[PDB]
Amino acid sequence: ANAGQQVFIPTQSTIHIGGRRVLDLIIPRREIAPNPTTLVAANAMCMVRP
Amino acid sequence: QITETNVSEYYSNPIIATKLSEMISDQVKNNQFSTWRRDNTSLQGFNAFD
Amino acid sequence: QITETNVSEYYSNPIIATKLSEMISDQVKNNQFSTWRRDNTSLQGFNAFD
Amino acid sequence: PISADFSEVENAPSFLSLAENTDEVLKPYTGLEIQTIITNIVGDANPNQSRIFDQDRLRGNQYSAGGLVTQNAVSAIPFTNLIPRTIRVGNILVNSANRLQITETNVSEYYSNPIIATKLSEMISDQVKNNQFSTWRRDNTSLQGFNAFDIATINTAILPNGLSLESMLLKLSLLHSIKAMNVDAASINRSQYQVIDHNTVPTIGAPAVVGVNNSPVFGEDCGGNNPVYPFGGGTGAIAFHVTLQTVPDERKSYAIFVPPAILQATSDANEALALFALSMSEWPHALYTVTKQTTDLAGANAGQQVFIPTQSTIHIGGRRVLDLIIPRREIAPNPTTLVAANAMCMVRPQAGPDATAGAIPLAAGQLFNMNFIGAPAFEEWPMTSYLYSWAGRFDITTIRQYMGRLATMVGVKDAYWAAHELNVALSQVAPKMTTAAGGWAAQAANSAQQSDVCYSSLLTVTRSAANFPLANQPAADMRVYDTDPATWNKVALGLATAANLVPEQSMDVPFVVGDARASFWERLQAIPMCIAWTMYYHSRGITTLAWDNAYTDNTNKWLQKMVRNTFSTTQSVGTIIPARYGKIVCNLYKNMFHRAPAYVATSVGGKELHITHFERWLPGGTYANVYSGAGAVVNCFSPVLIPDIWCQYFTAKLPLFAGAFPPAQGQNSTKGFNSKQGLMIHRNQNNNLVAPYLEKFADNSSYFPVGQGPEINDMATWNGRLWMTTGNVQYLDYSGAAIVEAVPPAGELPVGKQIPLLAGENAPIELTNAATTCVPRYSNDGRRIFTYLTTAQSVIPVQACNRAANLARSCWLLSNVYAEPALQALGDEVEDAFDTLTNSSFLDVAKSVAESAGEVPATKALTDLQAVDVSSLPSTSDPSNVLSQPAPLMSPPT
Repeated sequence: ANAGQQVFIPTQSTIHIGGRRVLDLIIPRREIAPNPTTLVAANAMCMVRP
Repeated sequence: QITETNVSEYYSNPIIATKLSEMISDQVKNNQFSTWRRDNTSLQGFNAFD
Repeated sequence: QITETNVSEYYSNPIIATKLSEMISDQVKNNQFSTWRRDNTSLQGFNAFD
Repeated sequence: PISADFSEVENAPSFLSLAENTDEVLKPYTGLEIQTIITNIVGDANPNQSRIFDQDRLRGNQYSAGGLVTQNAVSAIPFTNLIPRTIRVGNILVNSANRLQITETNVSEYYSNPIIATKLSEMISDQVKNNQFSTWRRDNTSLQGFNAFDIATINTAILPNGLSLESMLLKLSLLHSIKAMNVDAASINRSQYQVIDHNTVPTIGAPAVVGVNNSPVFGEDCGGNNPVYPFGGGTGAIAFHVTLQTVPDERKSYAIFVPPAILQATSDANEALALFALSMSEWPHALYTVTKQTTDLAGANAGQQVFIPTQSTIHIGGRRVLDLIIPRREIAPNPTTLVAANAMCMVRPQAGPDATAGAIPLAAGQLFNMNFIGAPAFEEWPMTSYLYSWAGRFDITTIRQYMGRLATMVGVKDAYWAAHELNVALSQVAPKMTTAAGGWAAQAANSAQQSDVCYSSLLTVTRSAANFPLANQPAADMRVYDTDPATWNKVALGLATAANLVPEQSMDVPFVVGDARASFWERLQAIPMCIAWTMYYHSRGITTLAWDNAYTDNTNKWLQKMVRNTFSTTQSVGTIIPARYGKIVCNLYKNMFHRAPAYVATSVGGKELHITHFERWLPGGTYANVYSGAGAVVNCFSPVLIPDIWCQYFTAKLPLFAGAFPPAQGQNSTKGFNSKQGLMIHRNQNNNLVAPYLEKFADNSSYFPVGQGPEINDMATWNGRLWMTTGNVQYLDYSGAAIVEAVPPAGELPVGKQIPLLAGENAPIELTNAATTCVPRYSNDGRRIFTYLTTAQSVIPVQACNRAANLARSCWLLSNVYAEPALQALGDEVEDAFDTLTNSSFLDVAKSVAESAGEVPATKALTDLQAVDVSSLPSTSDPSNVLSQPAPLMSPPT
């Protein structure tokens, strides 16, 4: 008689592990070049742009 | 509901150095300046000084 | 009038590596930075990183 | 065989001797054993030249008990698959009053022959690992027109079970069995149209027409031109993808690749695609119909009758929607634009030559609008309508070539043959018997009793209780294997292999798959199955009402066991296990026909076991019972389906209690067993009831002790048949009281179905077309049942047991012959001159491909040379091995 969407919270979503808060990730570069100094020289440089 | 965990350090199975890292440290010992030049990079995409 | 064709992959007679490509992969293994410098090129006319 | 003298029946094998395990190898039952006996065709003949339209009966001379001979006497072939939806009534053809039959399957995963990854997969993993040294995202791993990112994800996380292919092959075989009706009328039996409608006559000149959704009554058309699934009532969905990326996230895991190796014919390949799509969606997608011209028994009134094939009503559950991932014509970057895509699809799908209405209407021949990244909108079609359009275009000869290429990818011989065995087992069907004194009877036209029918296993077929589409699912009748899309994707691309999956030649496809004679041949393959199940149920005396309530009853512990053990409801180590007493019926088959049933393996912890169709039935159904002449049901007999002449003329060897009564020869006629055999007569307080020589335990069990039931004993059963075959038996308690089970009007026995006669035929006489062996012994409430005669009626038969008198009987005048097997291969084939001109080359190229599964000319020794760091290649640190079952070892404790 009474259809509707209904909400459920997964148990996996509630477990707490790790918790490291801040992170710095280093990425591969497309070309054999010295470390970038201008902004465009930086953005064009990396293997993938996040 | 909530769950928690005590994450712990893993000292079991300590690592072994590759012959690559061995020769690198040898080059640091004998002070081989050329190997970590400013614009040298691997095909991996990371520069040699790192 | 018209004609067509099913082009197919040719797996017969698989290729062998030259000693040149062998030593190149050895240089990639042992991480020889100098061999693929930024401005190195062959007399063929193609640069080394390629 | 028929017996010539009483010496032969007296020396016949005991039942236990025929039920023993047999260890020898044996050939498949092709159904040609029965063909050379009931037909002109001994040896080969062209189906056109033979007129097997008239080869549809058992014929012969009969001898009467009174000494007369009836020449050209006849008997119908009991089985069929066609269901009339318009019955002749009062010479005038009219709509059916009765609802259609239905069937259900329990599809599921089970362990099959153990599976192992191929060399091609190792090369792929090494390509990835070597690719990891360079900051280039590159497409070395592409194969057969598929994206490099797809081959990578098809190369991951293999499933231990194995691969089956069985449900696929079922759907194909059912389809073939239906399209085989489409051939000319000269080579389908006349009888096949008149097993259920005995008042109609088919016309030879015009072929039958196979349509879809045409039925007049009970909503049988599934929306007609606008279609829906007959069972679920829904509509499917189907979508074609160049690459897996365009598949919505809700269903990227269920996607199936469509390998390029099919579609290699210059024959329309857009149809082969449709027949790949049909063999993996839910079945039936629509109710097929067979319309045939027929006429009145006087020949006077003519019309078009409508029929439903039994193959078209059996439900193999599965997948409403499909993503079909098509091969790319030219190796290339993924088609970000449309024109790059369509001009590069190896085939561009389009609807078949038929229009459809409703939402998403489809004009004939309409083209699918390809899916690619950045497209303005997603596109799909209802699949019931997409399949509705090609439904008129399949035919036997194209299924043969389709399966011929399919055989080149995966071996399909033995698997298909087993699927065909399931086909015959679930589709061939026969009407319930009528009791009478004489040789023929049939139920009143357009009655519920006229249309009630049973399987070769003596289980009744269930009916629908409401108009289609059905709102609610029926119980499963039998359980089959399922075909995983995941390991299908792995196997089609050469990435995985198993001992059952070794590739075969296109010539290995079994003969039934091509021929127009196939309908007749399926019709003949179901008889030995009933002979096996009949000897099984008749070895013990248990009545129909007693089987009917057995699974649950608490009156007797033995009966519950006796039923629980005949169905397949057990497991171990994650796999199906065969029914315990199905093996008896299997042995019984092998020993009587000297032929082996088709089987498939199940791996119990790496140990293969054979399952046959005898072992995979499921509980729930009512058992087969005869009707009175007035239509009242009769419970008292053991289950029966066919006249015993079928059981006894077509077996190489037979059980003793079931042999034919010997011909009169001078003084001798028939005879009975006595106390010299270990038997003894039953008597009670009444002085006017006499029962035959029976077992000595019969004296001490008005009720069977709990934990115990009647035991096999051929001779007492023989005597029970002698009491029954007199015209005036009485079915009663130890005391002479009435049993609870419904009993026939006095002196009547079940008798075979009537069909119209041809000129020169005669009807069967007396008990020449009756069942006789169904001798009740175990009552529903635990009592014995005794066959009694009054004293004066009792005197001649008892002396016949004492070998001092003779009892008259009727018989067929037929001699015995049983052929050595017609063919070893399971496939027909003949050398042409060119086959001999080009022999050796084929012989070794064949073997060079059979070993070549998952091989490429490049070997690891070559591709090592190109590698950067050979020691770190996974093929080095992980030589590949066959996965163990139920699962491979993980996390060993060092």
